[PDB]
Amino acid sequence: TATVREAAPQFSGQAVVNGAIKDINMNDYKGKYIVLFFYPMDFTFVCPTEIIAFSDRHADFEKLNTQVVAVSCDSVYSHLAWVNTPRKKGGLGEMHIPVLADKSMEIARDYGVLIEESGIALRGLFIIDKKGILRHSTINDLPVGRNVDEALRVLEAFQYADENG
Amino acid sequence: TATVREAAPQFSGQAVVNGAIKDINMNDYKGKYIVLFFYPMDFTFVCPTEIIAFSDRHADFEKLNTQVVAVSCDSVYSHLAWVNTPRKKGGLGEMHIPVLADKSMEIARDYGVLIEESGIALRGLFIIDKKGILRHSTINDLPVGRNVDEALRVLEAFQYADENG
Amino acid sequence: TATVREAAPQFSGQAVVNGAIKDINMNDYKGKYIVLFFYPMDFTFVCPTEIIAFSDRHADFEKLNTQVVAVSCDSVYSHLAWVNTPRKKGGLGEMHIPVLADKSMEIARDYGVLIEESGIALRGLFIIDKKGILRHSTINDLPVGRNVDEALRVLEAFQYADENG
Amino acid sequence: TATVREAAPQFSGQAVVNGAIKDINMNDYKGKYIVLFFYPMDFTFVCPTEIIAFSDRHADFEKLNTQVVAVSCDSVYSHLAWVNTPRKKGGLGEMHIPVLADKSMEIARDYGVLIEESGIALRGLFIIDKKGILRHSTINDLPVGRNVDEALRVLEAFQYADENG
Amino acid sequence: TATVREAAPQFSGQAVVNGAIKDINMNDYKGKYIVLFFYPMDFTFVCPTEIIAFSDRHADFEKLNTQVVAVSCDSVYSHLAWVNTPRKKGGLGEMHIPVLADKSMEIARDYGVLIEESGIALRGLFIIDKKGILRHSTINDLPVGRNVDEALRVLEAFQYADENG
Amino acid sequence: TATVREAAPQFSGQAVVNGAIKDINMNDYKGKYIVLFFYPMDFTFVCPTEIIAFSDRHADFEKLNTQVVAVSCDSVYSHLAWVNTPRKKGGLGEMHIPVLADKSMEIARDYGVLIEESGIALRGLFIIDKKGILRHSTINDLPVGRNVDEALRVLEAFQYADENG
Amino acid sequence: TATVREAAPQFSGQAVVNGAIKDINMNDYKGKYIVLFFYPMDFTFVCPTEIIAFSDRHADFEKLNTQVVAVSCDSVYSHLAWVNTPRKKGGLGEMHIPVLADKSMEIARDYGVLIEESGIALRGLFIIDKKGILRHSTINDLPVGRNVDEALRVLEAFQYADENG
Amino acid sequence: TATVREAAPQFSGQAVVNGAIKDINMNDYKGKYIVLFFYPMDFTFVCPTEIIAFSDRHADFEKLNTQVVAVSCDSVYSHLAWVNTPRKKGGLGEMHIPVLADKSMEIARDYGVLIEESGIALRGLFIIDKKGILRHSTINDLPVGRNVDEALRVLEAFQYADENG
Amino acid sequence: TATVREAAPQFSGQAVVNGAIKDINMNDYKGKYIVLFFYPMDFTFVCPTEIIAFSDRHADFEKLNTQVVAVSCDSVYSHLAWVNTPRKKGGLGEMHIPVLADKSMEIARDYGVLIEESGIALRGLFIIDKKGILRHSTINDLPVGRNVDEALRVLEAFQYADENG
Amino acid sequence: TATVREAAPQFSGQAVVNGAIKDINMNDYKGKYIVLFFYPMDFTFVCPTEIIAFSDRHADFEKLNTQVVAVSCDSVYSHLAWVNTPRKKGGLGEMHIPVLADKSMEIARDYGVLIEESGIALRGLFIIDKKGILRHSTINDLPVGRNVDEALRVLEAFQYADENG
Repeated sequence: TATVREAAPQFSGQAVVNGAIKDINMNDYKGKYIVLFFYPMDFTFVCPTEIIAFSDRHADFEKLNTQVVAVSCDSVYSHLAWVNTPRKKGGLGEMHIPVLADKSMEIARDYGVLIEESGIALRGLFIIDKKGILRHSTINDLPVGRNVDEALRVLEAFQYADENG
Repeated sequence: TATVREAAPQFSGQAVVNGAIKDINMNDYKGKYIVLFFYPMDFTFVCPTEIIAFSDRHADFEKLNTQVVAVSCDSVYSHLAWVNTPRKKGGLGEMHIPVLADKSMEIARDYGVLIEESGIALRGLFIIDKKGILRHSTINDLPVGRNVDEALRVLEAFQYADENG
Repeated sequence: TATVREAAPQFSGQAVVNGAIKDINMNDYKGKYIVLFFYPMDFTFVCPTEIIAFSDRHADFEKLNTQVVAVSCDSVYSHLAWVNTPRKKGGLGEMHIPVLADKSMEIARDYGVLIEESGIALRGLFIIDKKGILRHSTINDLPVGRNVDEALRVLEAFQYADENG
Repeated sequence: TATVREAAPQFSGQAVVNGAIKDINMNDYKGKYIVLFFYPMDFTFVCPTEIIAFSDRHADFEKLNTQVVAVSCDSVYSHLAWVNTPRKKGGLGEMHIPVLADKSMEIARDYGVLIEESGIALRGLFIIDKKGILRHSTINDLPVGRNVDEALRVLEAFQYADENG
Repeated sequence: TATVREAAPQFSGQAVVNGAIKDINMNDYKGKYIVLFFYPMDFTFVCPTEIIAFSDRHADFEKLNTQVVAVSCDSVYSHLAWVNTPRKKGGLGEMHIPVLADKSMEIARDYGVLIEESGIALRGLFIIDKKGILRHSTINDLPVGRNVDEALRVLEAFQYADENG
Repeated sequence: TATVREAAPQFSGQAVVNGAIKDINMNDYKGKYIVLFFYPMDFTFVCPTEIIAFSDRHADFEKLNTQVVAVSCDSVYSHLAWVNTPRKKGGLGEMHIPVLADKSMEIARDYGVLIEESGIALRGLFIIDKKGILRHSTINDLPVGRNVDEALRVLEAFQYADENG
Repeated sequence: TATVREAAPQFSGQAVVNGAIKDINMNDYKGKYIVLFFYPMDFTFVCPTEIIAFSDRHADFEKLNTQVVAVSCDSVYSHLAWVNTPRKKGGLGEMHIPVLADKSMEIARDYGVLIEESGIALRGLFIIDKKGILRHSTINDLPVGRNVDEALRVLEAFQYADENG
Repeated sequence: TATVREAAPQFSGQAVVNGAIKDINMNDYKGKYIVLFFYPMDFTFVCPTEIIAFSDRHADFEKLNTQVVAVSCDSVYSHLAWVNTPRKKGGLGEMHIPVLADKSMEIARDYGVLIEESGIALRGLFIIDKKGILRHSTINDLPVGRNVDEALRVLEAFQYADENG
Repeated sequence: TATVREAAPQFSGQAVVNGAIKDINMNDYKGKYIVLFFYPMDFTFVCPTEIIAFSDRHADFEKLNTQVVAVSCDSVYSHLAWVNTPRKKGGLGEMHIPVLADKSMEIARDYGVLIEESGIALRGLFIIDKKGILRHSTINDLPVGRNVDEALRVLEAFQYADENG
Repeated sequence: TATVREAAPQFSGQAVVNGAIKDINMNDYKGKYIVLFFYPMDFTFVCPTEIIAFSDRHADFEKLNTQVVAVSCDSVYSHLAWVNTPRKKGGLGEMHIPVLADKSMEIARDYGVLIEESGIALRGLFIIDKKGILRHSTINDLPVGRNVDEALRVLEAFQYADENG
């Protein structure tokens, strides 16, 4: 699937950036670290705390030369639907990262986070080096959400270590 | 996959009946004809004409001892989301049939309507005999929607022919 | 066999057009939609209602830039025999579409309508795009016959959607 | 397929005896020699000389304790159709042998006379011993028809040799 | 083995023509119909009625542009031995056709008449077209011998049909 | 290897607890969450910051009903050697967790963190549920070390979610 | 095939003893050494020197508790034919050993003397122990015939060595 | 292995000619018949009667343009040892043929005389034509030794038949 | 083959003990260490220094509860021959260990010392524990012979370590 | 693995020479005999007697044109750690040979001394010829250590025999 010290698998699909469908490849973010951020499904009963917590902290990822690509196995019309759902109605509201649609579940399968029996992704966070290789693989089972200071600490750290050692 | 004169493959999953998730098996509708009605994806830019046209005409399927199970490869939270979307906002509104969630795309694969490259279903309509065997297989490519008088004519006809000959 | 969104399989054989054998390939109707119309066998005890209902309505298919190719797994001598059988004797009479003979059952096998145990075709209707790809697949089990207004509605619709969207 | 000195393969299907469909198995003629007589297809432009020449000489096969089962790869409705076609119109007329319908082409395949490319049978004549084993295999290519005095000579001969030696 | 409508397999071996060994290939008789005539073995207790009946009627095969090649699975020394055996001592006497020795049983295996358990040939008669393809396949089990008027009727018939139709 | 939502693979080997070799199985910690903590190799030139940071914070893992099992692919004599190396000499000093020796590299292979070319483990942290299934999989490439507040946050969280939801 | 120090393969077939067909198995000569004596074919142009030289010296094999079974790949009717051919006409005349017919060439194949391309046997002589195992294997290519004093010397010798050592 | 009518397998190894090791290939004796003479092993308790009987009669093989190559599966030091053992001490004494050492048992395996369970050769005598093909294969089981007048008779005979016929 | 820490393969064959053939199995020396001592071949031009150096020092192996089994791939008649060769003639003379004959080269193959191309053994020394497992594997290429004080040192050492540790 | 008379497998890895990591290939010592000296693991409770006994006697290996490469399956940081451990604390102290780190256990696997279940090497000593082929293979099970006078005797001996014979 997606070994850490090997090359990250390619992702490509219709994302939602700034309220519209953009059909984004991984190669659009060449020269950047990638933070590939799988959340399980759209429109959930729980409040989308971690993806709003990444979209609000998107400046901290623009400063570290990286792009957070939030992936789900849902179709891009549902992504565009709950980005356009107001945040007080359980929706996202303002969303400032590519909400990538892995409707064929090829990206979630290649990153080992696909729950094949239920067709959704594990709560996953993958930090791809700007050489294209994976470097970090935080995979949570469906309850526990990811944290943004954890991703920023590891992200940077990879930045400082790729600079010096 | 799903040959006509052979037995229909089983479907089982979390549907949306009357505004909530019901976790419906095919065996819930034993003794009925099944009209398994694949629409491609949720929240589309086109108005959902054919599924509203089946949900409004659900009495014509209750009279012919059959159940229309509208399937999509989307998750049940998106189904519950756009059933609960008001109909003037491009949504469904009142939905009076099981909106079955084939999120693992196992039902759409078994019925040969799965578009594996894009993870959605072909516009499909399958009439399963109440012996469990398939009898009718109307599969459209993604533009052309199904009609309800066509399904009622074929449905009945199968009813009259299973009665007499 | 014959997937919808894929390319339609080629058909080629001795048909009956206007009372004689013509040895017709699919490529004779390039640039047209094809309505490949499987009826099960010749000389049946039931009256041939659906094939007479397509042959009488052949102008409605000439207007929509399509050709209805009625196929059976019977040999072309039986096709020529019951086209030449008068219509009051249970026969066809005037027949204004290619009555294609799939005696080797290669066309009915490639279109998934061959009942291999009995050597006949399912009641099938397939609408091939004039790019050669299939678009529509109406397969009935042997009782219920096809309707012509259904085929005209779907046919057109494919016409309007291939024009605009 | 059907070796001579081995056991003849079983045949079973809907025949036409005395103007109706009878659904005849090989086991109906246990204790008799079988003369399994493949003619290629129904309603041919040539006059059906050999099958009328066997049906008129059916008493010579009733006297030698054998049954001539005329087989074609056509369906039983075409068989019933051209038995009921008057003999001056190129048809059979009176037909006094089982006109067996091998529409699935399983009998013609098991007897090695199936022309798989065209779906018809070779002009074949097979004399099965009343032990069920084959004894004689006259296979003609499609021009040259079988003769009845040849079949009677070989038939008998098998009769005299199975009696004495 | 030797299908009718396909090409006949090649035969080549030491025959006995006019009292001596000639080492005859099939290609020696190019441009002729071949009547390949398997008799089971030499020096049998029964009188060799059918091979004397072909050798005496060899003019009727020279007139129809064909060559009767009598084959057995015996060696050419036994063939030369019982051609040279006088006819009143159970032998052949005058023999006016190639008595081909299939001692390796390669010709009888390729023509499907080899009885592999006993190493002899079935009583077989095969009419090869002068295009080299088989056209006729009369195979008898070991009791019943072939007739010469049957072979002449079928032979001719193939001649008239290859001329006209 | 070690999928998250599946069962964690078993680990068993000679660890170093409190300055001696204990030969510890996974089943010794049944009824606890496991925090399986791969560090790459012993005696490294970098200061062992993360394993001292887990051993000093071992009370925070004893309070959350879990056991941190620090694994390396080094032998237990090297583990006992650099636990017994004083901390000012680049060593561990006080070590309050099982320093498990995966010298056969079977535990690191089963947890997907084995770098097979160099025989060491990726910087990995795996949180096994006390049902024995994996729940969390933090894998770093060799530069970036793990953090203890991250493991405590995720650990707990799994604790609160396994309690309630 | 037939290794020496292993068990001899079984032979069984229609032989010619004293002027008639006897259908002889190997088990008829249990408790005897067997001298299985392949000569190539019947009715040869060369005088049958070695088989007459064994049949005239048959008393020397009856005295050493052995049976010479002369085998050829010819049929038993040819064997009976040239045993009954007078010796001045190139034939055998008096023949005092089983002239075994290996017409299916199963005995010559099992004894490795079958020339598969020409269907005859190598000039072979095999001495089977009365335990059933082979002990001696003299195989000549087709020119050079076997000698009887050689077979008697080896035969005996096997007799004296099986007695003492 | 070593079929008679096929080509003899090559032999090559360290022989003993005239009291020393010579490393002899089969190609050293091109243009000669070869008499490849396997004896089982060296230094046996029985007196080496047959190999002394060939070495003393070596002039009778030099006159017939052949070379007797005595082979054993023993090493060339044992061959040189019991050629140099005096003949009254159970040894060979004067040895006038190549005593070939098949210590790897490749020559005895290729000539089918290797007893694989005990690593020795069967008492074998093989006459290779000077075209390189085998012609004669006398294989004895371990008791009965070969005779020299038998080998000379067969040898010659092959000589006279290769001259004339 | 023969791994050290695994079980030693069984050896069994005709040895030479005290001037005669004894047919010795490995199980004859159960409860002893085995020193399996491969020397390459018999009667070599070099003086047999190492095997005489083991046979003269056999008391030092009787004292350490072990048995030195000198193996070669030569037959037991050559072993008996050069044990009976006087020592001033390049022979062994007094030989006080089992000179085991691995003529089938099954023992040398199982102990990995067989040189398969030349059929001899590598100069090998294997110390089997009296549990039957191998413990020591000294394999030399053909020049350099084994030493007896080396084998005694390692042997003992295994003795002291199997006693204590 | 590593056969004696075949070519030695290549070794390459980070060694410890004179207190630092050198990343040494086998090709660094081309033109020398190699003494590849596997000891099982680092920091053992037993005193490292054999590796100190080789490092102190390194002049005796520099004089015989050979290099002793002490290998273990431990990582090079542990090797550098216990070379730098003082010898009175159970460590090595002065170490005058390449302490090669086979952390991936590829060298110990290729030399057949890897104990795969425990990930350590057997006590092994391998003398590679300066042609690169192996010549000597002393493998001990884990108790019994190697001796230096044994290695020097065999080493030389290989030296004298590669000079003369």
